[PDB]
Amino acid sequence: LAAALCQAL
Amino acid sequence: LAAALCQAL
Repeated sequence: LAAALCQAL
Repeated sequence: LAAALCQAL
């Protein structure tokens, strides 16, 4: 789930 | 600890 944020940014 | 993730998202 943490990777979701990386994608967004 | 779970809350760290909640904040991240």
